[PDB]
Amino acid sequence: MGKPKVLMALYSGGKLAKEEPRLLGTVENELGIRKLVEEHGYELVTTADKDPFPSSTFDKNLPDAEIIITTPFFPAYVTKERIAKAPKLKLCVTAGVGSDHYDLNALNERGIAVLEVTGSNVQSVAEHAIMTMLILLRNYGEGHAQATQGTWDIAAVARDEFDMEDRVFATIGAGRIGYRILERLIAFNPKKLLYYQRNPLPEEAINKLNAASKLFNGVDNIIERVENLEDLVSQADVVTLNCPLYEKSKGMFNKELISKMKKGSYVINTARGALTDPQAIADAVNSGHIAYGGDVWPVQPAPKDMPWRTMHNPYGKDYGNAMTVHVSGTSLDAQARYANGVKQILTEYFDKTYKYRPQDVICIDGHYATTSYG
Amino acid sequence: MGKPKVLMALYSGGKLAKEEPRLLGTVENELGIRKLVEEHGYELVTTADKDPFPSSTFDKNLPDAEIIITTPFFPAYVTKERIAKAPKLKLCVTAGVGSDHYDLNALNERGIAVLEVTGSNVQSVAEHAIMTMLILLRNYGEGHAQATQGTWDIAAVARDEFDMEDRVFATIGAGRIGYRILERLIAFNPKKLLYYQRNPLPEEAINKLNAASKLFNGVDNIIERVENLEDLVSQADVVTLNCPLYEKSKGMFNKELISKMKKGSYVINTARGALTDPQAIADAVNSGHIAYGGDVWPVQPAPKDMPWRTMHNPYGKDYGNAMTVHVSGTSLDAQARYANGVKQILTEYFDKTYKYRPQDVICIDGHYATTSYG
Ligand SMILES: NC(=O)c1ccc[n+]([C@@H]2O[C@H](COP(=O)([O-])OP(=O)(O)OC[C@H]3O[C@@H](n4cnc5c(N)ncnc54)[C@H](OP(=O)(O)O)[C@@H]3O)[C@@H](O)[C@H]2O)c1
Ligand SMILES: NC(=O)c1ccc[n+]([C@@H]2O[C@H](COP(=O)([O-])OP(=O)(O)OC[C@H]3O[C@@H](n4cnc5c(N)ncnc54)[C@H](OP(=O)(O)O)[C@@H]3O)[C@@H](O)[C@H]2O)c1
Repeated sequence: MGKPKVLMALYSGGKLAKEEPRLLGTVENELGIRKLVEEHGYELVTTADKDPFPSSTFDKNLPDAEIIITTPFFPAYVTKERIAKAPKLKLCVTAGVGSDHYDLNALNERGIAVLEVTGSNVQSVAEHAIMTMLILLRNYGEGHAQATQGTWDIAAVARDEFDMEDRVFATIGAGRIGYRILERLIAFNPKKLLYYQRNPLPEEAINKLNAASKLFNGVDNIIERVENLEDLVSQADVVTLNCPLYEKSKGMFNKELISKMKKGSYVINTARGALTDPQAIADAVNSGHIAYGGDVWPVQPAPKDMPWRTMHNPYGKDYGNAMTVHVSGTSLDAQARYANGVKQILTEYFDKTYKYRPQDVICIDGHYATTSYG
Repeated sequence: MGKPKVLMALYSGGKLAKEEPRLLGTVENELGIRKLVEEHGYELVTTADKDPFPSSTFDKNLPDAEIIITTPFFPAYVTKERIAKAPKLKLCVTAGVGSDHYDLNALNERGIAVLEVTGSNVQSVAEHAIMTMLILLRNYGEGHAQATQGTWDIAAVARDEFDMEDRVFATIGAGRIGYRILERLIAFNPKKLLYYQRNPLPEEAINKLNAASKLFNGVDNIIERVENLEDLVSQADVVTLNCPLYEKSKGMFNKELISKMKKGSYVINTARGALTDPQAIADAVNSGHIAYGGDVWPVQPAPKDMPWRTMHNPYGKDYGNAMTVHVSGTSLDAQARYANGVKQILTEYFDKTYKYRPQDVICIDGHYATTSYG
C-alpha cells in the first residue's frame, strides 16, 4: 500500500559513473529520470542486483512494480515466473534497443505495454559490425599481437590478411541496422551485396545503394536478394546477422548452416547471440572453418567458461576471434539518445496521454505491435 | 666478372610461405620473378638477412648488384654508405608502395632509377586506417579484453566508447590513400571532413565527396580545406597522416602540435612512422591526451623496447593503443598486385624498352619524378 514503484535494472559503473555524467545508462546516474519519476508520486528503485531468482533485489521489488525498466547490455530477464508475481505491472521499457529478454507473450496475455527506444543505436551497431568485419578480414588480432609481444612476424599476419574490397557481403536482415551496414560497405568496393529477409527491400532503398555504388565505384546493381538461406551463406565471404530472435530464428545458424559456408569465411553477429547454435559457432571457429565476431551473447552477463571467450582459429589464439562484451548500443553518444528516449516514454505515460512514437512500441493492448518480435 | 645480380630483400615466411603460394612477398616465393630474371641472364639473390651493416648477406652482395628490390614492411635501408659500394647499381624497385628507406638523393646523384608499384595498396591501407579509427573511438581493446579475461564490466568499455558519427575527421594529405579514407568516412555521417596539403584538391574530387554526403546523409559541403596545421588539429577529433616523409615533414607531429589537440583526441598514422616525434607520441598516449594507432614505425623491424609497443591510456593497458606490425600494404590481395607490378617493371627493364607507368617512377635520370618524395 506504498507509493507505486518504478523498478529499474541497469549495470553499475561505480566511481566511473559517479565521475562521468555521460554514463547515463548506469545505476549511479539512473538515466536522469529520477526527478520525473518522483514529480509524479512514484518510487524509483534502481539496482544492478538482477540475478539469483527469486532472491535478487530485482525480484524482491516485483510485487509493487508498476513500471519495469531494463537495458539489454545487462538485462533483467523478465520471465513468465517473474511476471506472475508482479501483479500491478503496467509497462516495461527497454533502455536501448532489443527486448528479447522479456517474455513478450506472457506480457501480452496480461495487457502489458512494452516499449523500446527504436533507432537510438542503429548507427552505433552498424559501426560495430563494420569494425568487426575489418578486424577479422584484416587479421588485426595477430597484427596487434605481434606489435604487443615484441616481435615482427609479417608473414604470420599476412597469411590470413584479406582486403574488404572484392569480397561478397551478405546480411540476414536489411532493417535499420542491416541496411546501414550495407551503406557503409559501398565505399569499400564490394564484389556484391546480398540480403535475405521475408519481404523484399523497398525500391528507393535498392536505388540508393545502386546509386552509391555507381558514384563511388562506377558499379551498378550491387545489391541482390537471395531467398534460400543456405544459398546466401554459400555465396558469401562475410555474413552479418541483423534480424531478431523470433522463435523460429532460435538457433538458426546451426552446425549444418555453418557447414555450407566456404572454409575461411566470416560470421558477424551484432544482433542476438541466441540466433546461433553457440557451441556450433565455437566448434567452427576452433576448427578454422570460420572466424566469428560480435558483441551479443546468449546469456548476459556471459559465464566465465563461455566457449566464445576462448574461441580461436588453429593459427593461434589471436586468429579469428573478435568478440566483445555487449557494448555497441551503449556508447556515450547512444546512451544520451536512449536515456532521453526513456524519459519521453515515461512522460507520455505519467501525463496519461500515451502519445508514444509508434516505432517505439513492441507490445500494447495485448498484441504485438511490430515485426521485430513474435 | 660473374653474371649481373638482382639483389632482393624480403621478409621470410618459412613453412607458411612454402605452403601458401599467395605469400608472394616472401623470400620463399620471390614474387614469382625468378624465371624472368634468369631468362635474361641475371642471378637472383633473395635474402631476409638485411641488417648488421656491413656484414649482412644483403651488404655482401652489393658489389655486383645491378637491380635492388626491397619491400617496405621489412626494408633493407639503402643508405649512401651502401650505395657507395654498389658500383654497378642501375635500378631500385620497391615491392609495394613507400620508398623512404632509400637515400633517394644519393641515388639521383648516381643516375639511379627508383620505381614503386604505385596504387597497389591504396585501398588496403585506407581500410586499415578506417579499422584503426573504429577500434580506438569505439574502445575495442577493452571491449575485447573484457570478453577475453572472463568479466563483464560494461561501464569500463562505455566510459571511453564513442561513435564515428558526428565526429570531425581531418587528414594530413588527400592523395590516393587520404582521399580514399575520406570516401569511406562519408557513410559514417561525420560532422565535418577537413584536409591539409600544399595544393587544393581538384574540383570533381570535392564534388564527389559532397555528392556522396548529399546522397547518404542529406548533408552538403562536408569537405573543407584548412591551411594552418595547428588549426587543422585543433578542430579535429580524428587526424590521419597520409602524406610522405619529405625532409621538412620529419618529426612534424611533435610535442607542440600534439598539445594543440583536444584532450581525448585520436591520431591515426598508416603513412610513415618518422612523420611523428615517436617519444612525444608515447608521452601523449601514456598521459591520456590522445589515442594512437597505425602500422608504420620509424625503424623496421621495430625494436623490442620500442615505446609504441606498450603505450596505453591511464584507464588501462587496452585503452588507446591500436598499433600493428607493418602489414596493411601486404595483404594477400595486395601482394598479388605489387608482385605483378614488380614483374612488369623488370620486364620493361630487361627488354630495354623502359615503358614504365609514369606514376610508378620515383626517381629517374638524376631527378625526382614525383611530389611524393623530396
Ligand atoms: N548490439 C547491440 O547493442 C544492439 C543494439 C540494438 C539492437 N540490436 C539487435 O539488432 C536487432 C535488430 O536491429 P534493428 O533495430 O535494426 O531491427 P529492425 O529495424 O526491426 O530490422 C530488422 C530486419 O530484419 C528482418 N528480419 C526479421 N526476421 C527475420 C528472419 N527470421 N530472417 C531474416 N530477416 C529477418 C526484418 O525484415 P522482414 O520483417 O521483412 O523479415 C527487418 O527488416 C535487434 O533484434 C537486436 O537484437 C543489438
Ligand atoms: N602502411 C602501408 O602499408 C603503406 C602502403 C603504401 C604507402 N604507405 C604510405 O602512405 C604514403 C602516401 O600514400 P599514397 O601512395 O596515397 O601517397 P600519394 O598518392 O603520393 O598522396 C600523397 C598526398 O599527400 C600530400 N602531401 C605531400 N606532402 C605533404 C605535407 N608535407 N603535408 C601535407 N600533405 C602532403 C600530397 O599533396 P600535395 O603534393 O599537394 O601536398 C598528396 O596529395 C607513402 O608515403 C607511404 O609512406 C603506407
